[PDB]
Amino acid sequence: FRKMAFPSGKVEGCMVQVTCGTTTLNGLWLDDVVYCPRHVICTSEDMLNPNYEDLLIRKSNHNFLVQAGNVQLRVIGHSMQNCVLKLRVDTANPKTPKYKFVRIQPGQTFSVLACYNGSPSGVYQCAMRPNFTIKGSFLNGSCGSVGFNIDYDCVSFCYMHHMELPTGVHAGTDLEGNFYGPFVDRQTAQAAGTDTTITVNVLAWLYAAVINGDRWFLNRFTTTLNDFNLVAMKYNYEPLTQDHVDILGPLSAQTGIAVLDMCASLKELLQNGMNGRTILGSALLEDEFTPFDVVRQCS
Amino acid sequence: FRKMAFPSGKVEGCMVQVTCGTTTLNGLWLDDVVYCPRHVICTSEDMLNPNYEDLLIRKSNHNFLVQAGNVQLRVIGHSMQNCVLKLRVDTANPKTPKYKFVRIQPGQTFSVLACYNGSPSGVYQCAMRPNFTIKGSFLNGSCGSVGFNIDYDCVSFCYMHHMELPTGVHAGTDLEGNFYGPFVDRQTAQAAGTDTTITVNVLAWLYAAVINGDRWFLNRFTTTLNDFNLVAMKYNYEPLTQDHVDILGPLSAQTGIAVLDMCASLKELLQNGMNGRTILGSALLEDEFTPFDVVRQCSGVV
Ligand SMILES: CC(C)(C)[C@H](NC(=O)C(F)(F)F)C(=O)N1C[C@H]2[C@@H]([C@H]1C(=O)N[C@H](C=N)C[C@@H]1CCNC1=O)C2(C)C
Ligand SMILES: CC(C)(C)[C@H](NC(=O)C(F)(F)F)C(=O)N1C[C@H]2[C@@H]([C@H]1C(=O)N[C@H](C=N)C[C@@H]1CCNC1=O)C2(C)C
Repeated sequence: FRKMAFPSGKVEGCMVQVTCGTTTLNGLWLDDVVYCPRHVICTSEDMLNPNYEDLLIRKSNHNFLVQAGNVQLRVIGHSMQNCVLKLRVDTANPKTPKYKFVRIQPGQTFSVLACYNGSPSGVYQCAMRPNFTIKGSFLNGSCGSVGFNIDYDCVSFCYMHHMELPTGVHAGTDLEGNFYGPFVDRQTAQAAGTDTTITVNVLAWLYAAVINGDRWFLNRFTTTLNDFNLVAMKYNYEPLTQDHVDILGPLSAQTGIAVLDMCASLKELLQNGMNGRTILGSALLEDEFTPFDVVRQCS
Repeated sequence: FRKMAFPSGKVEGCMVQVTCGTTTLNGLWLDDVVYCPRHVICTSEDMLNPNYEDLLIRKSNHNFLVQAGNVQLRVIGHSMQNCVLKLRVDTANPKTPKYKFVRIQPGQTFSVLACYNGSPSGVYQCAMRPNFTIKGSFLNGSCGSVGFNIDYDCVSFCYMHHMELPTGVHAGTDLEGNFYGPFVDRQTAQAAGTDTTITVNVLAWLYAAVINGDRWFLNRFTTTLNDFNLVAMKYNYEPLTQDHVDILGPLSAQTGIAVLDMCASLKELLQNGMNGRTILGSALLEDEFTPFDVVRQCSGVV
């Protein structure tokens, strides 16, 4: 049972390089617009305390160098939408897929295509954490890499990468330029809210463990939804709603384990610990598989 | 530190579907040849005990339905090479990347593009285990999905998927049709052998830890390679080869920790355990990152 990303090719054909001065990062080229993080306009010194509207008014179209592979795209217009810059170019991208911009909910997952200098580097799956950070793998020059999901050849872009917090987690925006979380695109010490664990995802993953034949954590105890939620809150787990119970329906029907029965197992896991044992090869309870991710891989 | 697959676009453009009878699986379309598992020619009853040479004699070019999407590619020739079928088609794939076929060693990792009906579905990173299985995610119809690495726009194909063993792990061939491990493409009682831990990759993981400042496990001991190999096997760890010592060269140089010093550090971990501390925030020693994977992730390769 593996974390599985979507095939990245439809996104690869959209990645370009954007340079302003000596600051270079990635952009997303859809039709005749390139989307990229607005801090491309900052000198490394500007990033310490930027006034973006002031910085942007001092730029012309010619200050932006957009490279698609070896070919330069002429910038014929620019505007800022929140923390994203939209560069109108003189060429429409022939590989533009059917796409949508979506803002995802905490606990949902997406694939990241990490890129450097407009060139794709690697692909992996992330979840939007409850504190609105992601546990990614990004280095210098990765900004403008995007997160996405793919549904019947439609790419739903949900994340553009902007920054790494001192704890090593990552923060970014939707494609309208609005940050996930209480962060700002300024080079200054920033911390996230205390994180919490995505309960419905842990349950989905326990169902995956049972499907794959691992049942040592199961029990005969029972719990009500409210009593489970009291324990979840005590252990910094997110509340489980009735909608989550409904969403876990198919996995519950497939394994014959009632949702509240799996909740009772999780409650004892939180209260007893894992006694050094593992589940699906993991020494910790995994919360980055949604119920959808689990069904898509088991079914 | 996380499992990063290669971008899959160059491989997606090569995936087709191959049907013989009612059996559909995936094929790899490079230039004017489609490569696929030979059991596409079997009926469900055939797979229980197939004679591939005679079953292939009873097939002709016009028995093979090869489709890119729903577009049929006319088959103009067929041959069998080990457990792969090679179907010559009348159209050269314009999306063919620069490519090589390679046979990998246990411990080496690769990206898998899981496909169904010729349509790519997902991508993930896999390590070839010492017992010649991969811990993959493959459902019905996944056969012919491929594994690959990339280096500077050259795709090295190393795996084609054929089967699932009862423990849930997966087995297949190189692109010349030779199985990894003792497996055969027959629906017969087969089982994965006992597995071992990939020592060279654990060591790479230890170097990755050191690079990030997590180095409590660096001890004052060293060892010889032969002494280490003999002890590691008592802990179900693979012995190191000379090639393993050399592939750890770059990480040894970057950290200044000699390979045999790191072997001595790992030996102490095996002999005394962790003692309730973690490495890279884990109580388990990870063995599915190669030394190249560590450098690839810590650098910005393409
Ligand atoms: C870690 C760094 C301290 C230097 C800083 N972080 C914080 O200032 C914080 F603490 F507020 F997060 C930070 O990320 N940036 C500083 C400057 C941009 C951003 C930045 O360099 N983005 C990179 C885009 N190519 C991706 C980074 C590089 C390392 N890994 C990544 O993911 C902006 C906020 C404008
Ligand atoms: C698990 C199955 C019992 C049915 C059987 N296994 C064993 O007979 C073993 F136990 F010996 F391995 C087995 O896999 N096959 C039987 C028959 C081919 C192969 C097969 O169906 N391949 C599928 C290709 N599309 C991929 C499979 C589907 C499930 N998950 C996968 O990956 C061949 C060996 C010729």
